[PDB]
Amino acid sequence: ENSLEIEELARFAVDEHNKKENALLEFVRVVKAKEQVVAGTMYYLTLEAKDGGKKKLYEAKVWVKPWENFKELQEFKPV
Repeated sequence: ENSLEIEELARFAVDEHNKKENALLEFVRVVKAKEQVVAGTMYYLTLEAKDGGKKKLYEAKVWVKPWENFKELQEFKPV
């Protein structure tokens, strides 16, 4: 259920960014996603989130190891 997983990872990206940078972006939706095999899976996401009420676009890179309870935000930045 790829798109179901993709949305979860995009929400995770926003949550992790918020926790890491003391921010409060509000996830809206995923708009682009690339899923690439590496050691584990690498996700290149484009998503919309609200920053103080204004919708903005962001790119995120998320690393997942599905054989264990592991997920990790590598990069998160405005488009």
